[PDB]
Amino acid sequence: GEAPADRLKALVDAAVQPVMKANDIPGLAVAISLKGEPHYFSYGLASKEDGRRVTPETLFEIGSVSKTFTATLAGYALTQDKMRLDDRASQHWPALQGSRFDGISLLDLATYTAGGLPLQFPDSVQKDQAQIRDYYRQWQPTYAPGSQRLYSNPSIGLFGYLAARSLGQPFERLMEQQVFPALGLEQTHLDVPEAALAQYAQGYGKDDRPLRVGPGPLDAEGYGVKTSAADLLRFVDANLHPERLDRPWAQALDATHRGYYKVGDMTQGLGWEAYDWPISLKRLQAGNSTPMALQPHRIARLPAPQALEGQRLLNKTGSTNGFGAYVAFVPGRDLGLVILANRNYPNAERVKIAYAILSGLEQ
Ligand SMILES: *[B@@]([O])(O[C][C][O])C1=[C][C]=[C][C]=[C]1
Ligand SMILES: [Cl-]
Repeated sequence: GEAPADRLKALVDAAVQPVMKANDIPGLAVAISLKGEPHYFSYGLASKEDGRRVTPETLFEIGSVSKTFTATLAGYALTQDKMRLDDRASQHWPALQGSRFDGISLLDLATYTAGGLPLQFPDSVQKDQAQIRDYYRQWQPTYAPGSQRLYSNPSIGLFGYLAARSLGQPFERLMEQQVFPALGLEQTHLDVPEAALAQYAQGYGKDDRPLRVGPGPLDAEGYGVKTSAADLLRFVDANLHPERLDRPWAQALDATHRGYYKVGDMTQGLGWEAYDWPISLKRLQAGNSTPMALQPHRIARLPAPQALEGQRLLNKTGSTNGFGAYVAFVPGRDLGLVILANRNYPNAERVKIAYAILSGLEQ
């Protein structure tokens, strides 16, 4: 019958449309993996000015969802014995020898517990090897490594950069030549080809100023990925089924499904952040709130790494000045979703769309 497809469209429309109107989102793509099948729902405009509609192939900036790709490359380095999570950071970049990175682990960098590395590089640090070098050489922790989580692009960016160093190639090259092809991703880019630019959505800010992400230090590692809803769902499906990949990449994905500590309801993995499932919408919003991004929190370390599988929701938000993304999946239910928009709209609203969809699929 047509009832299931009609029901799914009705559910996704009912979840998405009021939130798009309420946050004046010009265009939004949803992709859902359900019972081993992909489903796409596209809304609105990729560009208000030329009238290009969103499709499942439209490219959006995914911001910090890029950190899950960065974690997958690090997973590869780790499970190939090129690095270990307890290595000191300076083991992998001689320029950092003699700095405070002699006493900071790769795990600390990956999980934002190095001791107060900030949300962003200061404006004074441009996309320049020497300026990035000099930034880290001069940095000092605010509190003991391993004690407080402070969400940080310089932190996990350095983790990614060191993972690439451990593999002997530039991060950007490894992603394009190895990681994206291993995951089967042909619509996923750090640097969108000229031939694909027609697919790149416009981003919109205050007063609808047009905003696409510019170059910045460790941009590739932290927030560099542009992808389509269809490709990002393929990446979600790889996370749901790492066993469908060749074993070296399966292991790499598995390494991003291990939790190291808790803050409140959230368990921190490499890239991914996990919750018990089910949990209330308000608790999931709290985990994805502004204070979780901007303020330090004392961690509760786990006695050993915890498998992030079964009845858990793994998620990540991502933002750039013009874009807002959210990905969530439930390993034990073989369920995944992607929500990509061309406005940076509040995380709570992203989570509200996802939760309405997940609730509807349950009920
Ligand atoms: B990233 O998009 O994280 C915010 C949404 O969780 C991000 C963080 C810091 C700098 C650039 C991008
Ligand atoms: Cl930054």
